Amino acid sequence: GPLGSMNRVEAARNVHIVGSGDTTVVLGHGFGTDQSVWKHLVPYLVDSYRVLLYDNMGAGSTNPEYFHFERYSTLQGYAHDLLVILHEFNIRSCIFVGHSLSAMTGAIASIIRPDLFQKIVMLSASPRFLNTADYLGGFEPADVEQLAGAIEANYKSWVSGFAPMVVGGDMDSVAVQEFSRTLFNMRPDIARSVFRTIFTSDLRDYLGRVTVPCHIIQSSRDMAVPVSVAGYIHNRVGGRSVVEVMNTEGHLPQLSAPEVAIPVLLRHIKNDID
Ligand code: NA
Ligand code: NA
Ligand code: NA
Repeated sequence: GPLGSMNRVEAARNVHIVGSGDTTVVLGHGFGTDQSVWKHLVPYLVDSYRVLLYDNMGAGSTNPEYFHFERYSTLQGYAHDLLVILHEFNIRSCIFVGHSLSAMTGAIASIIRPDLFQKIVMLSASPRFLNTADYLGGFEPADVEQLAGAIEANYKSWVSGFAPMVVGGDMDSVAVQEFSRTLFNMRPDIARSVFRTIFTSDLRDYLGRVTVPCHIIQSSRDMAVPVSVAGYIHNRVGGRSVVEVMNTEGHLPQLSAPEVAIPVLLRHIKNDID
């Protein structure tokens, strides 16, 4: 076009910067939401930190200028793309806050460029949802197939079932409406392919290679993440770590229980493991 080079990758990530400081906080979001999931955290960071937010896992893919690039077929490709973001935006070190599988994309990226990560703060993280005989991820095959439900048959129907289950609490809540809203900003074919990536991804083998400090935070009552997952990550990471299980419900507690989750997140961002 006449305004310049069509930068479609740039458009998919939608990198936004707010605040200022010597340290950059990078905020990654989980499947079904976008950078707006951090609306209650960001106002309490901007005084002290530069904050970089970006979108991923097919977020905002109904925007007709969004293209689902081939890199986005795997979580490793998301990790690669995160490293490119860090390079392009001149991040020499950062505090990486990753919600859900973005905690793992951050972890994978940190194995490659540990120099770029001061620490990882994981929120509602899992290295794998599907159970094995020896690993409790929280899902049997029947659960995965139920949760998938009408995702490609009837997206609109699936979303009304999916959103309240993941978020927890009541259907009419601002959080469920927000999650539903962001789910509708996803092209249904892209939501389907990312859903399948999410539920077939097994990142447990990466954990031992992680060396940067990891703060491991989750809700006690998360339908997607048993309480034992936090301890699993804690026992297997290769560097310093700490766990904080919050007396909250839901997979998106930063959106649905900010009164409890925000103060916990801020403590883990601002204070280092000794
Ligand atoms: Na580091
Ligand atoms: Na350890
Ligand atoms: Na340790």
